[PDB]
Amino acid sequence: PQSLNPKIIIFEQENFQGHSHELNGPCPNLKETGVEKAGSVLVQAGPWVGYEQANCKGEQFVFEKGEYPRWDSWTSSRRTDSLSSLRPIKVDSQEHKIILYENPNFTGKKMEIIDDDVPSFHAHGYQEKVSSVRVQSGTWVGYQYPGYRGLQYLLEKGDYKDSSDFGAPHPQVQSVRRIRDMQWHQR
Amino acid sequence: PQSLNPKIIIFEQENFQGHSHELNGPCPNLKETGVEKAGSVLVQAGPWVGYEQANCKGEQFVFEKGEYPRWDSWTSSRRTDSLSSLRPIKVDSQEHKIILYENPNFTGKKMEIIDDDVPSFHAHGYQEKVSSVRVQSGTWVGYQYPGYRGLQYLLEKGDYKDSSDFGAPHPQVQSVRRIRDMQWHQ
Amino acid sequence: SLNPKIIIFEQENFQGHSHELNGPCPNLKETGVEKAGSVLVQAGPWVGYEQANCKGEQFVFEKGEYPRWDSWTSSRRTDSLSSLRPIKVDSQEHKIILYENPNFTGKKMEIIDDDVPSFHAHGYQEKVSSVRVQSGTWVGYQYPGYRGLQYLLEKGDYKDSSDFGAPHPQVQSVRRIRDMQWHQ
Amino acid sequence: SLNPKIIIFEQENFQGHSHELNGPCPNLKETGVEKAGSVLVQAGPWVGYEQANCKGEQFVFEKGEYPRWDSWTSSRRTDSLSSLRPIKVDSQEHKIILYENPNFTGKKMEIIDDDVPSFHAHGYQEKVSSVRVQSGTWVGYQYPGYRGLQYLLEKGDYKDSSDFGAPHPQVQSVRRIRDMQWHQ
Repeated sequence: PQSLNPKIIIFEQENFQGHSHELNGPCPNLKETGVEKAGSVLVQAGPWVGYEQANCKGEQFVFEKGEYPRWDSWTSSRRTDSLSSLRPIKVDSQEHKIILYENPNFTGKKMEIIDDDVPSFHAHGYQEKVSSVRVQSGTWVGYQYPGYRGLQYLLEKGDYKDSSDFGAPHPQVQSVRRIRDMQWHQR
Repeated sequence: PQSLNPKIIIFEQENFQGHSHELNGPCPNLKETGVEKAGSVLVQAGPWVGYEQANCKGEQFVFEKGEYPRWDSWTSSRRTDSLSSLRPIKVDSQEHKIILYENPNFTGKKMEIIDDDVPSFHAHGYQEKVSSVRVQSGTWVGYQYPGYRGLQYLLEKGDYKDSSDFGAPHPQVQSVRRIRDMQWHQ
Repeated sequence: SLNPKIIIFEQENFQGHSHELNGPCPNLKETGVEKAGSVLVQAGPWVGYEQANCKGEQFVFEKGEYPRWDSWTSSRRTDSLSSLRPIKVDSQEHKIILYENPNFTGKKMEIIDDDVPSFHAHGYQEKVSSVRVQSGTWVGYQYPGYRGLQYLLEKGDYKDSSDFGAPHPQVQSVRRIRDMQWHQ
Repeated sequence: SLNPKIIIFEQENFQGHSHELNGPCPNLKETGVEKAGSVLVQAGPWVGYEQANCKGEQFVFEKGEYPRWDSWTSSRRTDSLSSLRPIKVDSQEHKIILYENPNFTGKKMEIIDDDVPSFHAHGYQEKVSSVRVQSGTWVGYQYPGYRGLQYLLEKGDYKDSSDFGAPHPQVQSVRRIRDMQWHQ
């Protein structure tokens, strides 16, 4: 699997100086938990939203992975230099993803494809066989040879534990394209 | 017009001659149709996937809107010219959509945004105040000024029937950008 | 109007005496607006600088309203706006235009950047008798989903479907060749 | 300069005496392979033709394995492959390259067409000392989320952070300017 946690470090002074407080979840008053004023901020896993006042109140500031070495780096209109609450953001991402694997059962070298078509696997990382596919979203056709030639393999949302599962007489797939358009409305 | 059902016609002979059969839903046997051997195919609403053997098993051919005048046109790797079952493909495609409204409670002029950041609402014609916002999907950041300058309003899925709802002192939003990435999991 | 247009005001919220520029201004003292209070951009984008002759802190203005000096300085190192100019944006496409009748007559399809697996799905069910590739490298195919005969279509003009190697004038799909692993 | 290379083999599945090609060959008779059974492309793409001197049915080969005659021709009334040439592809894409050290040296970052709100999120936590803008109009920013000092980056070279107006060599986000409203 993967369970990476949100990870923001708020320092006491500007330029990553003084006492560091690592936070991994929502914090409705940062004064109460130790750090009373936050001088810099380092996001290692976000994004995060800061707010002006405790209890997710007032001016919002959005933190993404990177260094925020002063107060003014996160806040234009400076009602305050302060930062009272924080919470991780939890994004909605409807990006069409397919992930193709070297070995059966979702093992070995992989290639993730997001939204785009791929007329040549060799022109990416991948010169290996393709033995399993996870379609996390979208509708794809895989093909044996590059530029969408040879046998067609329709890949729709689901797991494909072995190459036979998606119709392959052997585990060879060198190009993929996404099916984007339907000419009729569904339920 | 605009179709409410897939539309594929299969012909007995090549170049769209002979007895046609119009399918508008799955067919696990194409012998039933009286078009036992399809010689051509015309997709009017698709896409469709045909199969080599009945009940959707064997070699696959994805047919998209257009003319397929001969058996060869759809099976490059000509192990067979058989075509024994056809079914519509149920195409999964999600978007990320936000809609921002001139006047409170989801009324007045409205600007839809899909997937893309928008650094100038003025450049999308929209010069009006933004009083209410409906976020369908995706995670957005509205700004007061163009080029993602000024006060930030995080706009997540659901409804904001006034501008005070998304933390605005006045109903002014002039740029919006999607947040695409996360580095953490539930 | 084919005109870059930025109006600076002397005061905030678009009050006081306006000076409307329609081209570069390397010193804003030779306007009637010593320091700019607010800015409005009707055609852009523009870039301002903190000191004269496009020197110092840079601020990029896009079409819209900037009702205060701090609405455009992320850094308040300065409020000063001492030079402006329009930004001529470099924006390139790949364009191919296919045509129903020979010699670039009849109903036409303009493709830009994107592959097009079904010509019928775009509203074009006509024959393709001539092609004019303006930029990019494309492959047209007889049938949808890049099926059938291939015709490499490169920059330049194809007055008859025989000039791109078609036996009859049928194309129902195009893709762009995007990547090259060699260089000269 | 990387160099175009395709290998044609005398039999299927990359068996038999192989031949490397590195430029236009108008007749594979002067190939000790008088017919090819398979084809591997390492640097492409290549367009091949049914007859000598680049005539008849066209076939576009991209990087990868083509283990039989039928892997590259859809409608066969010929299995022959009698001429090859590289394709010079025209990719008018918007590209910017940001380097760790001055004069275009150290760990680098290429951005094509798309904006980048967080450099850290692309695994670039290094300083940015020099910048090469091949095509497009870009604004670089000190902080993530198009915040801090703005640096307008247009077509050309920046051998040092000082050149694009940076007091210190920190860039943590880029966006591309796409739209203009003047001289169309």
